Amino acid sequence: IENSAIALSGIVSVANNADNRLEVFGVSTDSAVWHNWQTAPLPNSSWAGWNKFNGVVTSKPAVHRNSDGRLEVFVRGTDNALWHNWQTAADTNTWSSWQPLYGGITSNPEVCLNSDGRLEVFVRGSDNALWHIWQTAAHTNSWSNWKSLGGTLTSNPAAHLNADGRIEVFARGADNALWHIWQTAAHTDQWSNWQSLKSVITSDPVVINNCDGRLEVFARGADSTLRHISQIGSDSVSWSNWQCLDGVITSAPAAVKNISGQLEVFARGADNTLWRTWQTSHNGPWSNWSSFTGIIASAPTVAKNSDGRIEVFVLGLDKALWHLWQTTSSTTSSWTTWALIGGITLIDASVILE
Amino acid sequence: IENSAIALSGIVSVANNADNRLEVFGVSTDSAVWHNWQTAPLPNSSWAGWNKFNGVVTSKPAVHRNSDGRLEVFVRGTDNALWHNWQTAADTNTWSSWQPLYGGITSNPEVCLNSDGRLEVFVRGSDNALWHIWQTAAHTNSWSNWKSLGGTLTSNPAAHLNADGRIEVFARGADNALWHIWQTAAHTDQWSNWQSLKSVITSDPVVINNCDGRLEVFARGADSTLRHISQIGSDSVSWSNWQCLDGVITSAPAAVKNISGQLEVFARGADNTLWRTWQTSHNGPWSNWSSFTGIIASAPTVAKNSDGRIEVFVLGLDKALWHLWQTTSSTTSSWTTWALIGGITLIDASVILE
Amino acid sequence: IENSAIALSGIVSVANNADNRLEVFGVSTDSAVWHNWQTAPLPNSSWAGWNKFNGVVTSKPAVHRNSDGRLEVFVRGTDNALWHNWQTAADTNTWSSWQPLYGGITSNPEVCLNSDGRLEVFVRGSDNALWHIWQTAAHTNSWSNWKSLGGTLTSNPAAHLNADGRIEVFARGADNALWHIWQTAAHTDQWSNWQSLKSVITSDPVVINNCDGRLEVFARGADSTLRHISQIGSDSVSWSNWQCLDGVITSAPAAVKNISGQLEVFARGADNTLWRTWQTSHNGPWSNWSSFTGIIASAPTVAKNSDGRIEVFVLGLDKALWHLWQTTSSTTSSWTTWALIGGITLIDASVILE
Amino acid sequence: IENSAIALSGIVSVANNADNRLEVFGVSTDSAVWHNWQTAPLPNSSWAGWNKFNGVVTSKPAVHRNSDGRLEVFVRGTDNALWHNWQTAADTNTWSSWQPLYGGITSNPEVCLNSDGRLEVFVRGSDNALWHIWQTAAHTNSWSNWKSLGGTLTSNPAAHLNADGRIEVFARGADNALWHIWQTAAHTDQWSNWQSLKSVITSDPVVINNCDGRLEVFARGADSTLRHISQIGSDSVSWSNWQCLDGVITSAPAAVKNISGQLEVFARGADNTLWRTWQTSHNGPWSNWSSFTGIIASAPTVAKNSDGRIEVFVLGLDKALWHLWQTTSSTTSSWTTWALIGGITLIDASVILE
Ligand SMILES: C[C@@H]1O[C@H](O)[C@@H](O)[C@H](O)[C@@H]1O
Ligand SMILES: C[C@@H]1O[C@H](O)[C@@H](O)[C@H](O)[C@@H]1O
Ligand SMILES: C[C@@H]1O[C@H](O)[C@@H](O)[C@H](O)[C@@H]1O
Ligand SMILES: C[C@@H]1O[C@H](O)[C@@H](O)[C@H](O)[C@@H]1O
Ligand SMILES: C[C@@H]1O[C@H](O)[C@@H](O)[C@H](O)[C@@H]1O
Ligand SMILES: C[C@@H]1O[C@H](O)[C@@H](O)[C@H](O)[C@@H]1O
Ligand SMILES: C[C@@H]1O[C@H](O)[C@@H](O)[C@H](O)[C@@H]1O
Ligand SMILES: C[C@@H]1O[C@H](O)[C@@H](O)[C@H](O)[C@@H]1O
Ligand SMILES: C[C@@H]1O[C@H](O)[C@@H](O)[C@H](O)[C@@H]1O
Ligand SMILES: C[C@@H]1O[C@H](O)[C@@H](O)[C@H](O)[C@@H]1O
Ligand SMILES: C[C@@H]1O[C@H](O)[C@@H](O)[C@H](O)[C@@H]1O
Ligand SMILES: C[C@@H]1O[C@H](O)[C@@H](O)[C@H](O)[C@@H]1O
Repeated sequence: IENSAIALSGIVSVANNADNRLEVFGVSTDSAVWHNWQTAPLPNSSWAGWNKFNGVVTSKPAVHRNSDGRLEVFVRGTDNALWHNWQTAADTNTWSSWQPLYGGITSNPEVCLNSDGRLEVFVRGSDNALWHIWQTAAHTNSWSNWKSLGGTLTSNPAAHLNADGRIEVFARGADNALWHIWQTAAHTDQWSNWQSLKSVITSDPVVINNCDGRLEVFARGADSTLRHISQIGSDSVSWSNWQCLDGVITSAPAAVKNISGQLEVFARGADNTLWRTWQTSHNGPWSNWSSFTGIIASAPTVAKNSDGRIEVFVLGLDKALWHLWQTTSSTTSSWTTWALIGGITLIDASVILE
Repeated sequence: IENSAIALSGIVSVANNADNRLEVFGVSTDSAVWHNWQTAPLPNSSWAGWNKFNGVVTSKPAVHRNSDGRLEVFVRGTDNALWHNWQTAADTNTWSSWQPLYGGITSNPEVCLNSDGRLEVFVRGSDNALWHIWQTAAHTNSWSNWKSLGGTLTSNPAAHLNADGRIEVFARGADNALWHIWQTAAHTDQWSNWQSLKSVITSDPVVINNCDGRLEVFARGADSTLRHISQIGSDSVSWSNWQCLDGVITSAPAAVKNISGQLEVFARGADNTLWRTWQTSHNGPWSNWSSFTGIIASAPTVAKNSDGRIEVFVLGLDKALWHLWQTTSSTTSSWTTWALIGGITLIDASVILE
Repeated sequence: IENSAIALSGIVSVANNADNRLEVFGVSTDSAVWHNWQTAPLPNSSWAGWNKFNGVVTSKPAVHRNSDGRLEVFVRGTDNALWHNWQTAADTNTWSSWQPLYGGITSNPEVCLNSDGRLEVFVRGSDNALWHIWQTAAHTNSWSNWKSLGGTLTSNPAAHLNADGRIEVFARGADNALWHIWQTAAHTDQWSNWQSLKSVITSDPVVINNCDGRLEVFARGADSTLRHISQIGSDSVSWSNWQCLDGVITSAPAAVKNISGQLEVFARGADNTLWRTWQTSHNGPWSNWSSFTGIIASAPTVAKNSDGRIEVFVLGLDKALWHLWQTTSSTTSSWTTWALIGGITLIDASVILE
Repeated sequence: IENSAIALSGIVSVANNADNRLEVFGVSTDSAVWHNWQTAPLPNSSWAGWNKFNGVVTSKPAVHRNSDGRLEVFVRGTDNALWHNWQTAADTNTWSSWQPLYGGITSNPEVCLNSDGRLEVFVRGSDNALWHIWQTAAHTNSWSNWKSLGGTLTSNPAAHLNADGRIEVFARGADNALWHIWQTAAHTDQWSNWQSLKSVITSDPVVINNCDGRLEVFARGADSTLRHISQIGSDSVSWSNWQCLDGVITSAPAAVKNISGQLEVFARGADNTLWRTWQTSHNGPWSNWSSFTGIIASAPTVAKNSDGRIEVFVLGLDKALWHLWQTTSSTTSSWTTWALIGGITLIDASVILE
């Protein structure tokens, strides 16, 4: 592969409502965001049906739950600015409609919830730097001015909280390596300088926390295999060496922590089916990749239900949304086969970065 | 000690608001519930001042955050029934005032949030059985009728979610041993039979989840030392043997999981000071107890701030509330000395069980 | 129990030959040491038959393999001095007969192999202090003079190597607590002062190393339950708190590390049957005790065969030696039932310490 | 690199004597084996001086300690047959001189000690299959006839015991992948079929056991980085996926388990200096490679001293043997700088496999 490739992304963004019902957000052929939700917080639930938000959008939507349980969606508009819309009350299907946050956006938006309850949004700006904007009070439609964190980005940003409440942001840099920058005090506008984690990545970075607190980062490497790196101390400075796992993947990875505390990674494999690998013991070795039947046309998007069961969403060859899930709350559970969440077809609205 | 002793309890109940500010609830000499909160979600924050809820109460208050971020407090009233009051909006100091849930209550109330967003309350009833009542919709003032789970209780109940979303309830039985009962499917009114975990306990049980998912239970034993037992499988049936730790304790324990994923336990020690022990490695051996300066007159109540720092509340010999906290987000952090949260004096309103 | 009780000991000492065949040493009704060995290094092997060493002895024999593979046995003689005899070549049943090491001995002897290949023997002397004597060259019948390490002993000593090659010795002191003393440099006559590990023990201490390097010590406590303590650092100074396991035991424990690296403990239980407990995960919680059919009249002595399978020796009610073993090299293996190693009856020749 | 490359090997074979003194074996410019030993079992000991064994050899020597403590060396002779010579007594510098074992050898010999005390030798034969021969009684100069295990080898074989006593042998196959074959019962001539572990390796395999029992295998991969794979069950069939570590290495790796039970790997790095990586926690992530000053001309050979301290041997640019070691028995110890073990120069006598 080209060292500047960005692997295929997931086709929807997912969130858990305040009652843990899953709700998915995607872009249809009308260039509008449509959403659909479980009617009860279990993977075998029926889904409500696809519902449209009026308005044309020009990026993949990002969704996050506010600290008062209301979902809020962020998306680039036809004016290349940032727009958002929110549930007006937790677990209710009444939304505010799109409202402006301005700026000039050249990536998909990324959203993170600070540990003091304030949402914060990260984007690549018109100068290819990292910019951000935040709620000035928890779960309130009152936002800061736009501010730059500098750098040069060549991927979408990925943000995650450290165990001590400090946001850390990861992104590919101008040298195609993974860089990162972090708050030096929790939920405060005081940030480090940019630092390189060195390698070469060919996907957006994917970040998860392990049970020990520590962040782990997953990405596709230059040889098209999964690689990963982890924090080895109590700060954002001390990291392991990179490790790669054998097996060519053809999409971004998606990572999840199962209810036994072990990590699992899902990715589209070299044969265009869904592949899965899991840690066999704590911090442990990784299993050989296992394959699920069925050709898929996007990266997976992963979520967990109220009972811990993992559920995976993909685009099918018919350009509709399919999903499968674990049959039991159990690391060795069998899985269902792909089922259709029918009613619309989806397009990949991800911002083209070059 | 007597095998039917119940060790001294904590003097306040604490919760984190939606923005993670700590808020404490206690009973003053007027037999009313008073509360106080941090003005910002950090341990060195100033506190707002003690504010009264009108109404006379006859138990320790229990508090839990709803899935929409609103705090809700439960307490026994002068009529021996259950009463509750709630924040009318997340992170706001406007409350509903006490509203009735009826029933007949002979213990302190215990509250648990189901993984489908519904609060559920557990109490000992007038027949000494375990009774419960629940929200019929997530974060809504719409409640079920009272229902019995049977048994015979001689302690307050303690409830916790398993990793798969099933509530499990622990309580001392008529033989002074620890018993438990559990949902057999997550957030459903389908329950097991009562089963004994065998020993003899002389405090209320204290339950926490470890990073591996598994529940761990802590209690004082018949020889006045801390003992503990843990789940060793993926279900509620398979448990370890009990282990005891040397050192006489003179209150209920309080347990917390620090931001490195290790467990710590706090208790009033044999010299009436606060003692602390921590796991030195994963699942590991426990440290010798360490002592903090200062005589204390209750069990500790423990909480974590937005930046991970642990904070401990106790009754002082002056009958006021004192607290101390970690200076840094770090397992080996030093601690502050006791500081006063002045303005009222507190009484122990715990229901007397015999 | 009395705080100065010493629990019942094992009836034989066992060693692995250079080819890993098990060989057992015990004292018969003629007050002579007799031995018997496997004919091949597997638990289902036939045994050779009981063979006598000429000479009357007055303690339990201790056996250790030299660094050149020759077994060597140590025992107190009718003159209260230390005697030894050795295989004249590895894996051969030709022995030297008893030869004198003099001194005055008031405990059973304890033997440890230094990491420079020299045997070293620890005993309580006529002044109740700890004394020792060592080979001055590896696997050579050339010994030092007797030297005192001081202290006051009220149990037999137990010695074990730390991971860095320093011998550490454990023994009950005059206050019935567990004390210890250690080499400050590996395989050198340079020793620490005595230090207390505090509790009260009612058996000889039993010491094993875990996979992490660290020593763990097991003993019966004042309430007749198993207790244990472990090193938590890289030196001999830093230890955990003591923990107890529920369940009354009526003999010394015996500990072994199974081939998955987890610890298992065997002891005679409160019903006079053999009980077993194992660590369920690394450093983990301990299982409930499991019982084997059959009344036993000594503590267990445990060993491992060439294929990893655990084998347990006990005195039966007929005063003969019985054993059972794992059917497969596997932590969850089933076990055989007791089988007789017939031909002599055994007596407990342990030195009476008070 | 070429997929059929075999990376540069270590220049000496090392063993611990019965008293744990290190002794090294290498080939000098006269094509004879010379050896040198520590005079005391500590890394700062003086060495005795280089001593010659008479006889011309045509492979790297392999050395193993017998179960009676006597070292024994194996080497290919001028007739392409296998020869051996042994210490006539443990810890003594009197040797038997070279004695014939016949056969026809096309690799370096590899030696393994069965858990019943019998040495067993593995070689590639004249038909490129794996052949072996064994002692028919423990630590005795009585050997079996040569027997074939089949296969097709394109590297030297590497043998290691599983925790249950079964020998397992690893070697590169005709497809440049790593293959293996194993005893199906401990120390018995009953073997599995050959099975592939799949990848492509460009060094001999290096095998070590972890504390959990399980084997781990390290090799250089097709992209010249270190890769590794581990057993994930209790048998020889169940393995993890392969993982690679970033960093180009230019020699075979050498692995050792330090006294805290963690693995460390040493290799010549891309800048021709010695590099080291270690596991930061159990099973854990690996550290970034650290470099030692000094250009080296072979792979490292690693050993541990009687006090646990790691010591590393390499060929220097002057064609002599150099070594360095840890200053303390401690995972975070500093290291010495290279010191010369002077008196002869060494050649790489490894059999050229293509
Ligand atoms: C998402 C928003 O939808 C509106 O209808 C458009 O007019 C805005 O430019 C923006 O794209
Ligand atoms: C997000 C920011 O919006 C502003 O309007 C621009 O001037 C910046 O370059 C950046 O794109
Ligand atoms: C993953 C899905 O598998 C199914 O069999 C197909 O019918 C869909 O188009 C989709 O590709
Ligand atoms: C908490 C409630 O306060 C009210 O004022 C009382 O009248 C009720 O009985 C109840 O105790
Ligand atoms: C909580 C329950 O309230 C009801 O009114 C009573 O009849 C029950 O015994 C129980 O006390
Ligand atoms: C824990 C507290 O320590 C302080 O020194 C005392 O003044 C208080 O009364 C309280 O007992
Ligand atoms: C073990 C030794 O056996 C000999 O026969 C005795 O004469 C010695 O005193 C000693 O007891
Ligand atoms: C083992 C030692 O033997 C010597 O002969 C005695 O004088 C000492 O007290 C001690 O008993
Ligand atoms: C442990 C053994 O169990 C057997 O059944 C008995 O016959 C023996 O006497 C011995 O007590
Ligand atoms: C190692 C042996 O040395 C002897 O001197 C030679 O004659 C043999 O062929 C063999 O090489
Ligand atoms: C080691 C074996 O030696 C024998 O003499 C040969 O016939 C075989 O091919 C093999 O090389
Ligand atoms: C590793 C060694 O480092 C030293 O500085 C050099 O003098 C030697 O030749 C050798 O290369």
